[PDB]
Amino acid sequence: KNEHTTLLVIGGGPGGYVAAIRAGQLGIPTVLVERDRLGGTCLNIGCIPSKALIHVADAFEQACGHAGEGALGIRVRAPEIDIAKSVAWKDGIVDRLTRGVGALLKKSGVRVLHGEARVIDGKTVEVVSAGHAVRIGCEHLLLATGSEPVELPSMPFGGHVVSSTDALSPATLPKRLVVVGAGYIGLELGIVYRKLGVDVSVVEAAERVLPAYDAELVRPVADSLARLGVRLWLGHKVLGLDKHGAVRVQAADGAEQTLPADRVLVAVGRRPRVDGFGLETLMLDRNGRALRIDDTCRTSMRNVWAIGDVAGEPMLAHRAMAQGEMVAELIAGRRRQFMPAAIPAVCFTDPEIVTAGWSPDDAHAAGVDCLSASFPFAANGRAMTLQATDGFVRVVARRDNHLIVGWQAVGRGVSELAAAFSQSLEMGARLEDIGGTIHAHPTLGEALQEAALRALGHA
Amino acid sequence: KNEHTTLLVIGGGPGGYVAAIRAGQLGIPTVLVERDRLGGTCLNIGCIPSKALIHVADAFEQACGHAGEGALGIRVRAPEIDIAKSVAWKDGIVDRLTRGVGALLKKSGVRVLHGEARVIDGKTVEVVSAGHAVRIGCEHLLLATGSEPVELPSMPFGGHVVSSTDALSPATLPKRLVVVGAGYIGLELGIVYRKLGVDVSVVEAAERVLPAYDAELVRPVADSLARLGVRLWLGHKVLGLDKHGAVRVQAADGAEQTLPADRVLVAVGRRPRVDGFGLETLMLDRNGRALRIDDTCRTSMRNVWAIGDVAGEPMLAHRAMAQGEMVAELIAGRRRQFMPAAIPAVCFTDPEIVTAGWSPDDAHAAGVDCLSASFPFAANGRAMTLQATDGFVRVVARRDNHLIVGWQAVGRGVSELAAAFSQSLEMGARLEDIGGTIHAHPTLGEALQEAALRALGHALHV
Ligand SMILES: Cc1cc2nc3c(=O)[nH]c(=O)nc-3n(C[C@H](O)[C@H](O)[C@H](O)COP(=O)(O)OP(=O)(O)OC[C@H]3O[C@@H](n4cnc5c(N)ncnc54)[C@H](O)[C@@H]3O)c2cc1C
Ligand SMILES: Cc1cc2nc3c(=O)[nH]c(=O)nc-3n(C[C@H](O)[C@H](O)[C@H](O)COP(=O)(O)OP(=O)(O)OC[C@H]3O[C@@H](n4cnc5c(N)ncnc54)[C@H](O)[C@@H]3O)c2cc1C
Ligand SMILES: Cc1cc2nc3c(=O)[nH]c(=O)nc-3n(C[C@H](O)[C@H](O)[C@H](O)COP(=O)(O)OP(=O)(O)OC[C@H]3O[C@@H](n4cnc5c(N)ncnc54)[C@H](O)[C@@H]3O)c2cc1C
Ligand SMILES: NC(=O)c1ccc[n+]([C@@H]2O[C@H](COP(=O)([O-])OP(=O)(O)OC[C@H]3O[C@@H](n4cnc5c(N)ncnc54)[C@H](O)[C@@H]3O)[C@@H](O)[C@H]2O)c1
Ligand SMILES: Cc1cc2nc3c(=O)[nH]c(=O)nc-3n(C[C@H](O)[C@H](O)[C@H](O)COP(=O)(O)O)c2cc1C
Ligand SMILES: Nc1ncnc2c1ncn2[C@@H]1O[C@H](COP(=O)(O)OP(=O)(O)O)[C@@H](O)[C@H]1O
Ligand SMILES: [Cl-]
Repeated sequence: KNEHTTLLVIGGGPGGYVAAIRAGQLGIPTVLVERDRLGGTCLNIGCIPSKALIHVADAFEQACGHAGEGALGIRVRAPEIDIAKSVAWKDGIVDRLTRGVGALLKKSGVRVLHGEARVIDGKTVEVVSAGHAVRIGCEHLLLATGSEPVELPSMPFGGHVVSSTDALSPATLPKRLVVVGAGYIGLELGIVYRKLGVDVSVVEAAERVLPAYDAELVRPVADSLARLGVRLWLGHKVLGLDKHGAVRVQAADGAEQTLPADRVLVAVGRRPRVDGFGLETLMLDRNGRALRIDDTCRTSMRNVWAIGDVAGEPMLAHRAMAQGEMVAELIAGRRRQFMPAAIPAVCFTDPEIVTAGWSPDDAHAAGVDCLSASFPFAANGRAMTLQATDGFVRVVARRDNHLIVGWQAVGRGVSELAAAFSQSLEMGARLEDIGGTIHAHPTLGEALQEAALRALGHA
Repeated sequence: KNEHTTLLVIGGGPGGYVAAIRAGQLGIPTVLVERDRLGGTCLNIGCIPSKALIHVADAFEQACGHAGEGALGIRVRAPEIDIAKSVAWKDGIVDRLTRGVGALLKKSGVRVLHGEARVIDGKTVEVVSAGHAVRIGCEHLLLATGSEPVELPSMPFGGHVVSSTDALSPATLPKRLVVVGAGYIGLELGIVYRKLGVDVSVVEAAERVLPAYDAELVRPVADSLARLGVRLWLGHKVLGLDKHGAVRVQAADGAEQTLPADRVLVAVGRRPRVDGFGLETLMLDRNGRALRIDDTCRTSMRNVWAIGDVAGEPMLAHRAMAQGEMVAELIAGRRRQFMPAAIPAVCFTDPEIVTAGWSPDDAHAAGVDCLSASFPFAANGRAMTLQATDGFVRVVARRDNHLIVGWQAVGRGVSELAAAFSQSLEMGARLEDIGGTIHAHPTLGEALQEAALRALGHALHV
């Protein structure tokens, strides 16, 4: 059974399915191959499940009266959680979203193939299923195979040691949990478990949590971990398990300690999926363990494109989707299609961190003289009505023309400011534009206007 | 005891204090006068208290398992609430914020006098306190006296009949509450009480609730009112109270029932404060009950300005703040750089309603040919993870050039999208701009992008 198409997309994740949909809507014959389930990591074992379990944990924290309910005059009595049912609810959401994706692919004229794909050459792929074996030819090959968790060499995945995947579908809650990695995945999940009554410890090699973000921005997250009772082991590397199932931890000076645990989450990073499916035959230029690409997602081989996590950092769903749309547009012969100067991100810890564009340090590294100003939520009315006064909002702008080049915010319930950050950046707003924009009262968003004005005050 | 300044501000509400602060920062000698408490209505008996109580109610609803906690595998035991302590908590927030306004006024070089201010003439004022009085001359007079609740003459305030003020400082929760008027104030407070276990009935003269918003936008609020248990008496006028303390209501055809009540909230509107402080002398033109002003907040008298609620609709704090800031800047000599921007608004009912710019009806009334599209939260991944799938985001844009002229949204926890809506309108975004802007996943915000593409799809259709 020999087949042919114009665009062959390997991987049914955000990058892949969004790319295929747009392609189909543009009239490009397209075939999408997916070994597991449509939606990839993002829907099945990443974004949605984590955000779903974060909602359960926040809801359980509040029910327990651990989110300051007493101060409001609400005297509570201990609730109970059936984690299996929490996970089943989360799975229901994932079910509804996958079908929606599947139906959207159908409506766009894309033919989905359920199978494991092996690349034979730049314009030929073998798709293997339960007994099937078809060979598909193509004009364009779009690689969007994503990524997988990085396994610690001294402590592999199995038994008590798990990845984010199993952490998102627990059958039971453990008494003690040790998390390796104070990145956004390890902390988001670490906090989920802590709010659910689990004794949680985090092990990070860097001098502080969330090393990818600057110091000022992370401080309110550190404080929160302190109040929540999460034990932090900063400047410590994991050497492996001992006989009693405890995690051996080594400090900078050399002296070691062991943290007991009946469950260990390793969240040290993510590795691009480039091995095991004949990608060797193409011999594509590499950028670390990821496929090298130019700013239009083209690889070193003509008509072989790469998007999403398989094309490196930043490993975000919206970035993969935006990249996929750009590729579909190019194949359809459309010009003027560029990736934006700034990609927003939200880290769903408590408090949350939201960023778009440059931080003050990123602005100095790029050789641009910039001023910045922040406004604390401690002086924002809305924040006080929500009992969420920690954190702040920061604006970053060029000193010469006041063009905004970055936004950062840390606080509870600040995630939805992300849209204001990326849209203002996409429009090229200046401090004066924001300073002059009337913001609804009372809102957390008012802090954006105040930050801009404060930057114009000590300008 | 005669004293002098350049700018004399009557009222320490959002308009007055923001104006005095700005003016002070710009080096203008300023005197602000407040008869009661700094922060005005917004901080002491309006914006903040209502949002605070809405937080308490939401916390209680959630503690009781009335917001779908069972579906998340969480089994709860019923909580109890000490409402006096809820009010004390709220008054604490209010008090902290008022002292913040006080400290900022001092740090800005403003001289704050506590007392009743009376107009002698356009350039002179009298500030009276307990055994103290001063005549103060000014070059510019800023009137920012605010608003007051409208009292039904056929059911005056007293005893069981309360205004928003007492409803925001209850000593006890009533068994049955009747709310008159289904405006944003009446519904916000109606919902607070209902979530706290009170039987609530709302009486409204208009055909539906929140009559100032379009039907499609308020439909999810009416559905939520039904889910919550709030009884709605639509197309009904409140006549008065019978001997039993019940509310006598009259339908359109003439028929009439009585709603048993042990507490009645009258939220039929708000009125500008223009009487009892010497304004009559100044023959200032009037816009209905309010003071008439041009787009720069100038009254018909020279160097007499008016801002905020005393200057009519829309009665919102951020508008008052904007106007107060504009006035200070004009007196300082700085010309205006941005034209009066769109005035957003957030209705904190459950679900919430957020709006900025024009709705499809407003656009047609202004004579601008527009199209619009919506995207439901029922299809949004973030919304599903938050158990907030009712509602939608709608974008409104000009058919000729795709410039967005308005945004509306209805859903649980959509208030913070206000920044995005307000900032995009001020920048002049087109459907294309939003459509091609990356939005973080997973967020409610992604619906804005999806809505813009929906609309753009129609605009570019054969
Ligand atoms: C716990 C966790 C939380 C996260 N939270 C967020 C968040 O809040 N926001 C955010 O933006 N990002 C988040 N991410 C990252 C996000 O999931 C990824 O950036 C996104 O999934 C990348 O999409 P993709 O299409 O590039 O790859 P993937 O989503 O991994 O899709 C790749 C797909 O291709 C298939 N595939 C691979 N090789 C083959 C082959 N040879 N043949 C056939 N099929 C193949 C796989 O089965 C897979 O389904 C999170 C990740 C994790 C692990
Ligand atoms: C229940 C409720 C909820 C609300 N919620 C919101 C909301 O969520 N968002 C929003 O934007 N708006 C809201 N508002 C509206 C908001 O409170 C008003 O729009 C805002 O307070 C108007 O500000 P202002 O400065 O015009 O007048 P005010 O805030 O009323 O301040 C006027 C001040 O002037 C003083 N004063 C009057 N006469 C004299 C005199 N002769 N001498 C000295 N002092 C004097 C008064 O004591 C008062 O302090 C709400 C209102 C109510 C009633
Ligand atoms: C039936 C009726 C008669 C009126 N008569 C007079 C008058 O004689 N003199 C005068 O100066 N002004 C009168 N008004 C105007 C009133 O005092 C307010 O100024 C006006 O309702 C403000 O409405 P709004 O658009 O600002 O809505 P909001 O202030 O946002 O909300 C107030 C809501 O209360 C409702 N409402 C008002 N009165 C009643 C009532 N009796 N029963 C149930 N609901 C009610 C309104 O329909 C409105 O939806 C009347 C209004 C109504 C509806
Ligand atoms: N006693 C009741 O339970 C009752 C009776 C009628 C209507 N309603 C309510 O009013 C709404 C409209 O129903 P409809 O089309 O049959 O009536 P309608 O629109 O024809 O008018 C309402 C009439 O029913 C009477 N009434 C009695 N209880 C009422 C209540 N709780 N709310 C409003 N009106 C009430 C009024 O006197 C009025 O004449 C419904 O949503 C319903 O919940 C309730
Ligand atoms: C300032 C003002 C506001 C009023 N607001 C209302 C109102 O909201 N609803 C209403 O039914 N009647 C309102 N009325 C009038 C009442 O219908 C009143 O019962 C009727 O006009 C009789 O007035 P009288 O007692 O002066 O004769 C208002 C009157 C005034 C002066
Ligand atoms: N390939 C790898 N092998 C072993 N350890 C790794 C690897 N990649 C990263 N780490 C470890 O992970 C820790 C950093 O984790 P984290 O800050 O969570 O990163 P990320 O945010 O990328 O997940 C460090 O201790 C680092 O040494
Ligand atoms: Cl696009």
